Amino acid sequence: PKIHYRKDYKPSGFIINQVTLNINIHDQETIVRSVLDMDISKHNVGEDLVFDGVGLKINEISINNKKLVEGEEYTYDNEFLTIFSKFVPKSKFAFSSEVIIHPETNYALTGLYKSKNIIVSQCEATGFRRITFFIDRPDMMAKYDVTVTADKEKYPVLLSNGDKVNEFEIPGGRHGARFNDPPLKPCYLFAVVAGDLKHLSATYITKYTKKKVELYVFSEEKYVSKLQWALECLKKSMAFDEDYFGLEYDLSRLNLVAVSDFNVGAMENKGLNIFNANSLLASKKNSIDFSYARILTVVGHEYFHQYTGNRVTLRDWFQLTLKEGLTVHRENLFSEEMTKTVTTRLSHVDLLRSVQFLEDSSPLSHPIRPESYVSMENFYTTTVYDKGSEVMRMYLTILGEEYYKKGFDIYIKKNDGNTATCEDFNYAMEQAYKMKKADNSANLNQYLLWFSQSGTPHVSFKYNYDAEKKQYSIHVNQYTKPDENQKEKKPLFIPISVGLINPENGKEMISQTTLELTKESDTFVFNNIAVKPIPSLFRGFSAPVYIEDQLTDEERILLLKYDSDAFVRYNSCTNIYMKQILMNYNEFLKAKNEKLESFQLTPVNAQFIDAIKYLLEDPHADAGFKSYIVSLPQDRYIINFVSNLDTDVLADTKEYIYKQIGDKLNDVYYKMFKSLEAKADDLTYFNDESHVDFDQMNMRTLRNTLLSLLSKAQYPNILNEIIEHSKSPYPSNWLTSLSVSAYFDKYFELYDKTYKLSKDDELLLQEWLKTVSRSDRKDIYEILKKLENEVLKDSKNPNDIRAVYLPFTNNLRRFHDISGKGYKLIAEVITKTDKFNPMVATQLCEPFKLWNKLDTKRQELMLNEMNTMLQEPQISNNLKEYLLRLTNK
Ligand SMILES: O=C(CNc1ccccc1)N[C@@H](C(=O)NO)c1ccc(-c2cc(F)c(F)c(F)c2)cc1
Ligand SMILES: [Mg+2]
Ligand SMILES: [Mg+2]
Ligand SMILES: [Mg+2]
Ligand SMILES: [Mg+2]
Ligand SMILES: [Mg+2]
Ligand SMILES: [Zn+2]
Repeated sequence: PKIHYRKDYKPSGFIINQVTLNINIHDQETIVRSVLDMDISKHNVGEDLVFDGVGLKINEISINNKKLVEGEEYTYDNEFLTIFSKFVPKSKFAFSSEVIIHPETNYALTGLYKSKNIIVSQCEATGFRRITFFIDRPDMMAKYDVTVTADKEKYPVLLSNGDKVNEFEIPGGRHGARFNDPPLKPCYLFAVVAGDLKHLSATYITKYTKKKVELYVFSEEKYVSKLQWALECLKKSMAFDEDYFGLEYDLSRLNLVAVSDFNVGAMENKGLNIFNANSLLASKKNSIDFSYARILTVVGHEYFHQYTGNRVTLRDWFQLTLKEGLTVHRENLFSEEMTKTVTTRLSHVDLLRSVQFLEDSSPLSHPIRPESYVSMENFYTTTVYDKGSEVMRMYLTILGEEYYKKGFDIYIKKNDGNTATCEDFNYAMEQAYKMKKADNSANLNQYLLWFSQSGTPHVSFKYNYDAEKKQYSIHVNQYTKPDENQKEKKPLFIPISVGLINPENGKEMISQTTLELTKESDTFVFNNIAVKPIPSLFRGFSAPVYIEDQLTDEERILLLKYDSDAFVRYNSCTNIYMKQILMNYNEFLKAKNEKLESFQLTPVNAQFIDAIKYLLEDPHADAGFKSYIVSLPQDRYIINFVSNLDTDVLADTKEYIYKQIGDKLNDVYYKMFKSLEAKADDLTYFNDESHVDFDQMNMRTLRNTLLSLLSKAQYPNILNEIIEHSKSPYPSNWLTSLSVSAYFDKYFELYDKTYKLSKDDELLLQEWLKTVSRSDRKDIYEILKKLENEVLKDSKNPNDIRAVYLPFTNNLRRFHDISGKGYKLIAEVITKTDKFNPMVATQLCEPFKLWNKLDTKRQELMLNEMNTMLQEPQISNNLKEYLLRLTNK
């Protein structure tokens, strides 16, 4: 079990200058011939030449056209090809090889594989070595000349990186295409695609050089009608990079390709971006609303990599957050600008503070630049991506837009065409910082701790107001809990975007202000503050921290109603809910523990309920924001605040709070559900795939949230509304009708109706599976067995498996059944999946990430299943390493 250490980075003793590939796809095998034009680097010390090569069948290998002989001159152990140094030339030489691989049976979806009838590659991070021999690491930059051949009837469309420079016929019904890609690239950005693909295309003219760029979007023929939105999103992405960052695409063509079988969302292979079909394809008749934001963000994300990852690439994999954190940040800026809805930023914060905060307080906790790894497939985490994105966003908060753009351009201009490290980016930001502060003594050395220190900081506040002096003080403290990565945690550079709200009229009392907290504690004083303010803290969620605002619920209500910042309003609401949840949770827990025959629960604050009503009834307030305020915080957010969390007690706590609020507001909810119908379900543009209205989609979100609240409440005759909702043309609506009908005897009638609506579109059927999996059904285990027998079967498609099982694992009452039967079920699925796709097997482990935060009985139950999976003799490297880390072995 080889551990790679960040501090051990050393350049290779070799250079690979040119790659010339011939990939010949046949019925039962694929033959890969490769010539590498190589050289000896200045770091060489006479070592053996060792290539990565995993699962390759060697036909021959040669150096300078002399066939090498196994045993005497090289050894191969299915992982490394070692050429003994006595046979390695001392000057420029050619290494060639012919190997056989088998994409048809490559169900792990790394390297070269078959997805339905498409041959497709996935090489990030270390998958190129499953295609041919290489020094498979991103600092080995080379030129590529790639020829693909295949049966012409089965595979008429051939694609790789670069320019297609030849197309030719081959005897026996075959054909070939040659692709030359002269710019240097790392091998993880290599890609090849072969299939019977159909496309949409357009021409984009760049903003400054006025270059014509051909844009192509590809899918299997059945789904070509679902490509239109992706093409629009690509045009939008190109314009945003031009408009915000001044960056234009440099190549003549950009291809996007959807495949059905994909481990993640999409991949930024140079000029040949490859997508999970669920993140590229949509139509209004066959997709839920969520698909439209997903395609926009994933198309944008892969496009933004062309600069932040492709043109400026990574020195080594420890720098992953340099391209992923920065590209997620660029993707989020883009998405916020395109949607023009406050819920876009709120949705990102919601994900961070539930999923990523849980990870950062789990045994898996790591900084955004870890110190070591064993599995590279396990290295791709919400910490590296989403905390990384918040760390890259804090630079923008600190610098402001003008100086951020200046620093970002310094980064691009200095590193374009080269590998880079996190320090290179911090250095570029620091030059901007010196400019903004007007002294070359300023530095961002402390900022680097955001890359090395794991765990979530806690920031807490105390206040003081002197009415006679008109002087206001904010006392701030920061603290990070020690963990396995640092025994002593250092103070970070924390930017705190702040406003001060006048509680009498709701107005801003100071200009835009970002406090720079760089010590364990500091006191920030404001003069000429005419009345005691309510502070608006961490506007926009300006640092990835636990905020302890120390405000009363009365103060939080005033911010919720009258503050200018969407996040602080949403967070104030969140904090009111959390105070209520923790109180009622403890009251329910004590009654359970003490076996009480009677007890009292503290009711929900009536003025809070009044404020929710006030906002809901405001016709000028945002429908998406409204949907957030009527929803309790996510379970995975709540769990960060409770030790030994009893999931039944939490389910009872949530049920009480929702019933308390609904008992007061259900008539408001119903009136709104009806009044929103006309605008929410407007069909004017239903047959225009280019017309996407994020505000309208947010009104549907609000309607479907309200319908869920009313159905759980058994609001009088709400089943009539449910049935009518099932007839809506919009899948978001008619799939909602299935889930909310769970509380009625019509559930299985709607189950069958929506199945019939879904079964003939692959992606819609997966959305149907998720809806079933998520259904609040007491017979959910029996239902899951029915899905297994009738729909899922032995599919190896990750989208199918994830759709059936992951939503169910969020069922607080049923997945965490005290028998442990839910833990048993998902562990059986993980073990079964691990036989053919270890990466996806580790994704299915997600519900176990909180195991040591549950009550002691459920801890034991989860740990038992995890130890059972660890005892499987055939466990993958991925799954073993993951579960060993997660269980603190
Ligand atoms: O789709 C997404 C969504 N985010 C996300 C996914 C997973 C974890 C954390 C964040 N993220 C992609 C990206 O960043 N695209 O730009 C991405 C992610 C992973 C690999 C990859 C694939 C493999 F098959 C591997 F074996 C491997 F090691 C890595 C490729 C692309
Ligand atoms: Mg093999
Ligand atoms: Mg323009
Ligand atoms: Mg995203
Ligand atoms: Mg299928
Ligand atoms: Mg540990
Ligand atoms: Zn990415």
